[PDB]
Order: sequence, then structure tokens, then C-alpha cells
Amino acid sequence: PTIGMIVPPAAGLVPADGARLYPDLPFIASGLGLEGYDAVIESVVDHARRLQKQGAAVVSLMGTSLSFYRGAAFNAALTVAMREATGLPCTTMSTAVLNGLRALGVRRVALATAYIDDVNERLAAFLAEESLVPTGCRSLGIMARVDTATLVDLCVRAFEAAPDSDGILLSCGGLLTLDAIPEVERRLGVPVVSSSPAGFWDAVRLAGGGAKARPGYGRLFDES
Repeated sequence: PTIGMIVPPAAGLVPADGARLYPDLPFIASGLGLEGYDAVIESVVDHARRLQKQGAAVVSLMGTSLSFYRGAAFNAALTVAMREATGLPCTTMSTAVLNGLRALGVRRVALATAYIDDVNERLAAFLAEESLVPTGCRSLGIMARVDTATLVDLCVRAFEAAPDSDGILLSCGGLLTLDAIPEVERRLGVPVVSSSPAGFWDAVRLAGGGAKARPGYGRLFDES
């Protein structure tokens, strides 16, 4: 069943992880362009309707600011609005992350972002609203001169800030995320959830059938 994704850039490309994780599945995407919540809700609902018209069986909102920054209740209400607009099962990358952390038994979660501290602050408020425990946070600041090596280093530093954590949430970074995740899990013995990959994992479960991801991309993809 075709999975539709709402994406931040105007180009509306399927995020690059889908071809790595699920190369045999049909994905389409629609791009929004760019507390301006009024315009956000309306474009989200509009683009969900578009993906429905294009033949999506499920729709996921796939962007970071969009799914997390306005809180858990907002995330939940916008999901309902999309479902009412469209008549399809709808979800968001924030939900996918929550579903992923929960599947992996991660209550106490360290946060790692390539970007700035504010990314971690906002994800952490969302997660606490949903009754997870944010623990240590590290960021890099903001270009793709960051290698897998430094994505791995970042997560390890976030974790060492609170070695009692159950798992790690990695956000931003980007292309090299799916390479870092298994190294980090190997070195720490703790799972790592990353936003975009969790979005794909979650949207694939929502759609049904039991498609599995290609191997080598982390403990999450072993979760049904």
C-alpha cells in the first residue's frame, strides 16, 4: 500500500532513508514549503488531502519542527484533523519516535542533535509531556563536513552525560544517520532512535502487510 509523506521542503522529495530501508515499497511525498500555527495546520491538512488524491493509503507528517515544536497535544490534535480531512490513517514523525522509543523499552532517553541546543530542549519537552524521561543532551551546532564518525561521537557524548539512560534519540545530522546508528548501538549496548528512520518504520507498520527493512540499520527495525 502506498505511503504518503508530508515533508518540509517545497521539493517534496521522499526523504532519502526510504530507498535505503524499504527500496521495494511505494512512497510519495508532498512538500509544504515554509507560533505561525495557523498556516502550519492549514498547509498540513491541505497536503494530506493531496497525498490522499495521489493514492496514499496512509499519510505521515515528516518534519522535526512540525511534529515536535508545538507540543504533544498539538501533535495529537493535528493528527485527528488530518484523519478527518482525508479519511486515511495518519501519523507524524513525533508519534513514530514515541512509538519507536516505547517499542524498544526506552523510558530514560539521552538526546543527541547535530544542530543546536534548542532542538534538544524542544524534543525533551515533548517527550516529558508523553512521560518519557529526557536525561543527557548534546548538540554540535550549524554543511556536510560532519562524518559518521562525528555523529557516533556525539551520541556517545550525549550518553556519557547520563550513562543510566535506556537509549538515545538522535535528530538532525541527516544522510549519515543510518550508518551511525548500528555503530552507536554496538559501542553502547543501548538502542538509538532516529527521527527519519523511525518515521519510515512507523508509516510502514501503519500501512500493514509485514514489509521488513533491509538489514543492518539498528535494533528498531527488529521491532514489529
